[PDB]
Amino acid sequence: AIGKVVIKETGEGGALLGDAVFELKNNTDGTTVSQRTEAQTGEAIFSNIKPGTYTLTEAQPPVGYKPSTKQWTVEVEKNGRTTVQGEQVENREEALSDQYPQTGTYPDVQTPYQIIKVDGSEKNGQHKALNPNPYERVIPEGTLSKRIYQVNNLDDNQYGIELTVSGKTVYEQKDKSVPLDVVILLDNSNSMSNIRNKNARRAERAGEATRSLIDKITSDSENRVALVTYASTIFDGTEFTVEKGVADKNGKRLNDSLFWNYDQTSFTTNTKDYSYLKLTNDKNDIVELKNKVPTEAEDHDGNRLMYQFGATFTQKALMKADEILTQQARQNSQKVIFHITDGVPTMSYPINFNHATFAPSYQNQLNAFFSKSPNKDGILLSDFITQATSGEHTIVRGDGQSYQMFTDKTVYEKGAPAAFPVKPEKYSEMKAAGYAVIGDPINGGYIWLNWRESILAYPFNSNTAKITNHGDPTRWYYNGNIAPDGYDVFTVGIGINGDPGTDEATATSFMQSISSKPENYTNVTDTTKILEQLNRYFHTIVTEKKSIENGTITDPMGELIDLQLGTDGRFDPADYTLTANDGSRLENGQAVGGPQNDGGLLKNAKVLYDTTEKRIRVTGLYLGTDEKVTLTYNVRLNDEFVSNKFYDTNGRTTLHPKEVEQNTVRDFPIPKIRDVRKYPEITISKEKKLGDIEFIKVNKNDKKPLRGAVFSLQKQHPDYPDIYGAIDQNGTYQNVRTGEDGKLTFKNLSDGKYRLFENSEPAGYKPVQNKPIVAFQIVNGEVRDVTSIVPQDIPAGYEFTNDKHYITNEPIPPK
Ligand SMILES: [Ca+2]
Ligand SMILES: [Ca+2]
Ligand SMILES: [Mg+2]
Repeated sequence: AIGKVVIKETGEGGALLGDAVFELKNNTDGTTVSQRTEAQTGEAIFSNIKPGTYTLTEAQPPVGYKPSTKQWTVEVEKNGRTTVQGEQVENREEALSDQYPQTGTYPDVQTPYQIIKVDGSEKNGQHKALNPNPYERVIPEGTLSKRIYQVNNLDDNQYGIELTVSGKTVYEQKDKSVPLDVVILLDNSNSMSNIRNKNARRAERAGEATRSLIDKITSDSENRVALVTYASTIFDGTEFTVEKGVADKNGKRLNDSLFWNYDQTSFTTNTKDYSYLKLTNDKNDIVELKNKVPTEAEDHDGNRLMYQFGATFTQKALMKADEILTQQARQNSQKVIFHITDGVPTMSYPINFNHATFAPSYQNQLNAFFSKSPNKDGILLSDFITQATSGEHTIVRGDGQSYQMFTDKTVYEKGAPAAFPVKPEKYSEMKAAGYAVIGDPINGGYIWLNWRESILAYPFNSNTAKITNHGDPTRWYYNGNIAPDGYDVFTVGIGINGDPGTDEATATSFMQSISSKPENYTNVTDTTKILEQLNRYFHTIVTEKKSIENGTITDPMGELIDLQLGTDGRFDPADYTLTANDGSRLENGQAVGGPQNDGGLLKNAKVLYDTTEKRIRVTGLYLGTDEKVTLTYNVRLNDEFVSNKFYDTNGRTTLHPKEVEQNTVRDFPIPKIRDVRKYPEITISKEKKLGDIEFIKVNKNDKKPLRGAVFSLQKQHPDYPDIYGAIDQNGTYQNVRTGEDGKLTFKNLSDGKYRLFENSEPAGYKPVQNKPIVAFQIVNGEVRDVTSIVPQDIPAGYEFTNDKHYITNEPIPPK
C-alpha cells in the first residue's frame, strides 16, 4: 500500500510532454492499473503500490512521438521501497505525513507520558523526531532521563541520545518507626559578626551549615524542625528591653559609654525575627524557616542600638528548646537539640533566694533546691525567677560583661579604681540629678564607678553560698529541667576559649555539661568545618544509605535503530561518553578525575555493548543526592525503515537502582525517529516519429506490378505555399525507378505537404511525362488526406484497395 513510481517524458531538445499513457501490472496476480501523464506537472504518477514485482509499459506515447520498445521491471519491497530494475533514475524528495503519536506508556506502573516534536528535526513543515515530555522522570531513588539532545545529520537520520540518572541520600534512624523532632539553637551574639575574629565569617558559615543540616533532617518528610536564634534574648521579632551601664557608689545608674548619654541606661526595640518557633515538616514552612536563618550578626560597635541586644543568654535559649519539645514534640519521636554557639553565658536568670529575716542560710536554701531536682544535681525552673511584671531586664543577671559575677563592686582602670570624669560644664547638672559627684563647678570632678547590682555575685554579702558566674546557674538549670528528659543534645562551639571572664578548660567543662554527654560537645576552630561537625553528630543518630547502589542501566537499541560504532564497526570509547557532575569521566575506558582524582562517581562504572542483543549496559552506579551521571551516544535510523513510520530509539530502557534488588526496575521514557522514503522518477527521452507511405505502380487492367516507372516526391516549400520542390539537395526520392515489385517506398518523412509526380511511364504504357499523381500530408508523423491530383485525361490514376495505395498505368492498346 506504499510503493510509488513517477514517469516523465521529454522531446523537442528537452521540453516536457503531455498525454502519455502507462500501465502497471502485477506479475503474480495479473491485475492492472493504468495512469496518464498529468497536465500541469507533466508527470505520470503511480501511488499506493503493494509489495511485489511489476511490469511497466507505455500503452500510448504522446502525439508526434515514437512508441517505446522498452518494458520496465518495478519491484516494491515489503517496506514500500520502490526500485525500477537496471535503470538510471532521479530519487525525488517526498513530503512527510502529518501523523504523530501523542503519548508513550511507562511499562513499570502503566502511566501515559506526552511526546513532543524535537527542534532541529523540522523538514518542510513536518518533524522527523519526538522526545518525551518531560524527558526527566522523578522516581523514588532520584531522577532519570532520556532524550534526543541533538540532531547530528537530519537528512541522514543521525541523532545524539542522552540518558541521565541522579540519586538520593536516605538517612534512617536506628529505629524506623521513630521519626525525629529537632530544635536548632543558634547563637547570633555580636562576636558572630562575619568580619570579626580576623574575618572568620562566623555568622555566615554557621547559617549556611544550619540551612544544610535542615535539608538533611527534613529530607525524610516525617522529621520535624524548629529554629531558635538567640543573643541577649530570643530573636523572634517581639519588642524587648535590655539594661546597660554602671552605677555610682549609692547605686544610681549611669551609662559610661561614649556612644550614649549618661542617662541612657536601657534600650528598647523589636529584635530581628530569626526564629521559627514551631516544629514543622511542611515544605513551604521549611523554606520560610531556612530564610529566617541569619547569615549576619551586628557588625558595628556599641554606637548601634542593636549591639545592645547581642550578649549570650544561653539559659533562655535552652529554655525555649525545652518548651518547644515539651509542648510540640510527638510522643513517639526521638527529640534532639543541635546548639551552635561561639561563647559561654554572660547572662542568666537568678535563683530565687529568700531574703526574709528568719530565712535559712543561703547554702541550706540552695541544698533544698538541689534536693527537688530529679538527679539531686540541679535546680527546677520554678526555683529561678524568670518573669517579672516590671520586665525581664529588671530581674535578669548579667548584661554581656563577663561569665563572672563580680565579688568586688569596684570598676578598675589602669590598675586603680575608675571614675567617670565630669567636666566643669556638667558638674551642676550631674550633681542635681543626684550622682555622687566629687569636685566643684570650677574644676569639674568625677564619679567613682561600681558595677551595677545585677552584674555582681548574689547574695553579695552572703557568708555561705554565693553565685559567682553565669555557668553554674545555667548548668544547674540544665541538670534540673533538660537532662531528665532523655533528649539528644549536641553542642558545636565556634572558637570557644572562655572570653569574656573565664578560661578554655572551664568553658569546655561548661559546654559539655549542657550537652547530653561530654562527647556531644565539640569545639570547632576552623569555621569552614561547622557543617562537618553537625553532620558527624547527625550521623550518630542516623545511618546514611544511597538509593543507587551498584545500579545498572539497560538500554537495548529499538528495531531498525543502529548504534553508531563509527568506521571500525566496534564499540569503543570513541562511540560514547560517560561523565558525572563531580567532574569525573570515562577516558579511554578508564575512570579518571573527580575532586579526589580517583575516578569519583565513575570509579566502578563500565559501559558495555552486547552485539547480539544490540544493547548498551551501564554497570556500577553509586549515587546519592546531587550525584548525577550522563551517558551520550549516537544512533541512526536503519536503511530498511518504513516511510513515515515512527520508530522508538530504544527497546525497554531500565534502571535497576540496586543489583541487590533485581525486581526493582524503573523505566526511562523513549524518543522516536522517522524518515520518508524517496521515490524513483524515470525520465524518458522520446523520438519524434516520422512518416512513411508506400505505393505500388501497376497495370490499370490486371493490377500487376510494373518495373521501370520513374517518380519524384516533392515537398511544399516552408515559406511559399504554391511551390513544391525537391526534399533536400542530395538526391532524395528524386527519379526513383520501380523494380519488379512495382514499389515506391517513402520513409523518414518530415511533417508537411507532399506531391508525388510520375516522371515517366514504363515501356509499354501510355506516356505520362512529369505529371502530378498523388497529394498527401504528414502530420505528427502520420499520413493524412491522401488524394489524387492526376490532371483530367492523363492515363495515370490513384486507387486505395485492400489497405494498399496503388498507382495505375494504362497499357498502350492494340494499334
Ligand atoms: Ca524539661
Ligand atoms: Ca568505534
Ligand atoms: Mg558570642
